[PDB]
Amino acid sequence: RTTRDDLINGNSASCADVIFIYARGSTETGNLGTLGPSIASNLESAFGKDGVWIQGVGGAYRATLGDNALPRGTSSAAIREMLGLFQQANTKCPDATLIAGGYSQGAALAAASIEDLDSAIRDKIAGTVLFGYTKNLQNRGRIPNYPADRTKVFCKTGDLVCTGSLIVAAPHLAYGPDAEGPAPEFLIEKVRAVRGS
Repeated sequence: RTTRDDLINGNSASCADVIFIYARGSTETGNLGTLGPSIASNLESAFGKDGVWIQGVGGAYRATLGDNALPRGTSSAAIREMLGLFQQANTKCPDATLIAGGYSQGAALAAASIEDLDSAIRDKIAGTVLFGYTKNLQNRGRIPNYPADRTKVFCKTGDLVCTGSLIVAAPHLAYGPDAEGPAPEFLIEKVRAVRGS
């Protein structure tokens, strides 16, 4: 449901082929946030539970509001944990396709980690959906240093983080819809695009 540690407790003898690494937004609980369980499920329906690893960024990532104002979306300790979860996924299951997603500060974070990832590992993230990208303006809509055709930024109009400020407004929470539709679709579509039938 809201806490998911598939990678962390994952045993490589039994690696999943697809591995999702999600960064929840500010204030939420567990490591999955409000939108994560939705994606996880849509991903699982398409892959069977056995076929995909759902792992949320916990540890040093606190979802602390003030951090939304740190120089690059969040804190160093966050970028770090996410980066380490990428390495860990890569090292634990090398031949596995990776998907990463993020909402709010979670997405501020996901761009930060992917932007300074080892390119080779970064090479294997087939798709990344961001929700209410608090850095949507500053990074000109892309995740700096990721293939643009792999980035799906769900920035609903009316949401002010997408436009250049910390002003949280109503539309910033109108994301449940997309998290059960275009978001996991985009991912399953990108992963099947780099796998089979």
